[PDB]
Amino acid sequence: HWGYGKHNGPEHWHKDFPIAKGERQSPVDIDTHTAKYDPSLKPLSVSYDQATSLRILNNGHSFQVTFDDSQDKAVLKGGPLDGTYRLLQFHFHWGSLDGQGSEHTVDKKKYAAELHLVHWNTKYGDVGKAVQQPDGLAVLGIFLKVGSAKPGLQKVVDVLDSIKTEGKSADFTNFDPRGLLPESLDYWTYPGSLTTPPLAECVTWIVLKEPISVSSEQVLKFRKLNFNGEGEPEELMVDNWRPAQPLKNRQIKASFK
Ligand SMILES: [N]S(=O)(=O)[C][C][C]C123[B@@]45[B@@]67[C@@]89[B@]1%10B81%11B698B746B814B562B%10%1143
Ligand SMILES: [Zn+2]
Repeated sequence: HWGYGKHNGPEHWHKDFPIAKGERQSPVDIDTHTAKYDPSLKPLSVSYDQATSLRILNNGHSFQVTFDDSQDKAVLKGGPLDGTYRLLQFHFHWGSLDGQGSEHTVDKKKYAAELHLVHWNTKYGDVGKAVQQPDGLAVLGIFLKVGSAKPGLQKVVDVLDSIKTEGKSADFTNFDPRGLLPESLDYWTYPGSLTTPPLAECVTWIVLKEPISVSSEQVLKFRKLNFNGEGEPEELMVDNWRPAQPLKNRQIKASFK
């Protein structure tokens, strides 16, 4: 079973998932001087006013908040996308210390954490079909730096003690993901992959330029989670990030000058 440790981490994943060495893997370093401004890119449309959160879950690799994706209630459109993408879940990647934790990097800078909002293309009907398509998913990535608290994150932080170990879940209704977004929707975009197994090459990545700030207390609570199940030796859930992968033949485009 894959993980983030010495014997089962990112350098091992290609054995079970050979696409790990593919042509469009994620994350990548975003070299800001090389990314090209594309004036043909549209503003991103984020429509989360009718979002219906369901549950919060420790899945042994991260924690996730899951949404009702059975109707067009929380959707991503525009930007680099053709068509409509339904929000399924969000989750985070973070470090053992504030100088690492993000998956994407910016001019080799690592942020303390990275938020991923995962959406799937309604033209494929369900997420399982969407991951088999090159335009199946759109993941909105948001960097976290440590400073001032993010008020809209606190409701998440306060329930993490109830999902400490792998397999635990709780009710998590009425959570508004608009409270996790920065002011600007300026972004970089490129064609890539899931950053966890199965590493499928099905993602249009949209990475926001502006980070959100979270407090040291908020990120400390992330770091109290466990990779292990209850009853097994305690292993802190920290450093659950894949490093930057080769860009190969891809262009990163910027929505802004
Ligand atoms: N880190 S990341 O690339 O956002 C990880 C994706 C986590 C998931 B969970 B299940 C598999 B991969 B696809 B489905 B659903 B859909 B979502 B995406
Ligand atoms: Zn992720």
